[PDB]
Amino acid sequence: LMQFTLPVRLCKEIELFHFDIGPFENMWPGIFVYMVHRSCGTSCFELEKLCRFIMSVKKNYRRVPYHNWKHAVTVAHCMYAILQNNHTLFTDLERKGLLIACLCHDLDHRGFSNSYLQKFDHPLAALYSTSTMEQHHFSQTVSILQLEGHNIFSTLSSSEYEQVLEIIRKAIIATDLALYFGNRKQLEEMYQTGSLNLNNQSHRDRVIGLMMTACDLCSVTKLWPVTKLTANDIYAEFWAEGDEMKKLGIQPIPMMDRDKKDEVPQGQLGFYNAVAIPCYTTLTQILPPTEPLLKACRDNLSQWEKVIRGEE
Ligand SMILES: O=c1ccn(Cc2ccccc2)nc1-c1ccnn1-c1ccccc1
Ligand SMILES: [Mg+2]
Ligand SMILES: [Zn+2]
Repeated sequence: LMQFTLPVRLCKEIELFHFDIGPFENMWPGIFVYMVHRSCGTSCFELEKLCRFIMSVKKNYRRVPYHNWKHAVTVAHCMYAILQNNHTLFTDLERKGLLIACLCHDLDHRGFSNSYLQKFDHPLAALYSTSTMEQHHFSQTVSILQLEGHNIFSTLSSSEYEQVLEIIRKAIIATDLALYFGNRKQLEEMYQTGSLNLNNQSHRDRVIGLMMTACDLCSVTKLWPVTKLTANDIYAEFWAEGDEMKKLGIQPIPMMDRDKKDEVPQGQLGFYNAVAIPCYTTLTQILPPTEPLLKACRDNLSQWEKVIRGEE
């Protein structure tokens, strides 16, 4: 059978949480199939259907600075690392579902927040009043799955198919960071009181949600040079949104104001402290082998503190 193989450095480094997929766009599909074959099996998907699905998903990501095809594959790799470090915790359908959910989680992103869509009065804001872009991303995923020769789940039973699309829907919705705060609090309480039960489906859902947030935020868990350079792409989109807010006659939050570029280092600290560190802390409590994500995140926090202190 046709197993995908990577050069030695990638073969070894792809196993590590802090792996960067590199600047060679044309290797990213092969990298994803490699991860599916090792995470799921060579039999999970028909290679011809999977390759066709991947290339349709790629085509439906836009040429935006951050919310692009590279982000999709980067988020799928973090999930690969979590699944490979927690072999026995996840079902066959979950391993299939979650890598696909990650690849598809920002399909057709325009580089704008749900907030900006609401203030613009975008049609999608009327179709989906909450988790606006996330319901769109799930919609695009179902659209692509329904293209001729793109149904990678065709060999699942009716019930297994409904289950995997339900895993994907919940996983993609959970990437709405507005939903992350409450989800982590609940997981924090369930862990502390000892009521967390991975046989409770509503509990698994919450844990998959936190994994999605962790994979989505995984830029902050890279080596400093990757984290620092990704921050430029993230802020390029924030500043364009801020520009579009000013065009609507609305002063944007400082994070999106390119006039307030001086405030970015302190804004990063807040994000690490309010979002990233709590996310990887709770994830590490629930799934101990994901500790390297927390360790790498703490290292990047310390780098941003150094930027503030003029040490860079
Ligand atoms: O660096 C960042 C700064 C701010 N925010 C958003 C935010 C800040 C404060 C309170 C709430 C929300 N996110 C990031 C970040 C790091 C990695 N990914 N993302 C990200 C996530 C979703 C969308 C776009 C980017
Ligand atoms: Mg998103
Ligand atoms: Zn994302």
